[PDB]
Amino acid sequence: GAMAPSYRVKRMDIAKNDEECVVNAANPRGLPGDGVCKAVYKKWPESFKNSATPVGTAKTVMCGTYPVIHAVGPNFSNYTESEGDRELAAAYREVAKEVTRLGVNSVAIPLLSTGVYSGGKDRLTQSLNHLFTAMDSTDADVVIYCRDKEWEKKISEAIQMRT
Ligand SMILES: [Cl-]
Ligand SMILES: [Cl-]
Ligand SMILES: [Cl-]
Repeated sequence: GAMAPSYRVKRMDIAKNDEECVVNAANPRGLPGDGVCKAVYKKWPESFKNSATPVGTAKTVMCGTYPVIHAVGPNFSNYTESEGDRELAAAYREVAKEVTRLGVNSVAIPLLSTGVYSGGKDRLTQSLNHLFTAMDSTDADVVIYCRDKEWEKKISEAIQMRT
């Protein structure tokens, strides 16, 4: 565990993270995909061996000794708001179990279902709150990766609000 478990946010490519493992915003089929998933595929392609897993779950595959936790958020184009919200919360709960199982002291996480799976909506607060619900009971340092300057400021504010 981290000596003083923290949350941080950085505005940069999660494929360049400084943590002991990474969460991929995966698709259910283990395909290279788009956005975060395509960056993770370019950096750790070996971790897509048998990475297919259902919505609301996480599946870890090692790239060398570096764990890639493939977390499948719901596509809100397909899910109802209610069922989508349930599956998004479940995906993060499965990430917390994997981060714990791995015994890592840090993890790089993206906001699940906030990009092409957002169904055209701003889901920063929804996704981040599910992330906190799952990760608060873990003792890994969590480093959230985003690309938008306004999202960086809002995520940082939400972290600071609790401190
Ligand atoms: Cl970058
Ligand atoms: Cl997404
Ligand atoms: Cl973003």
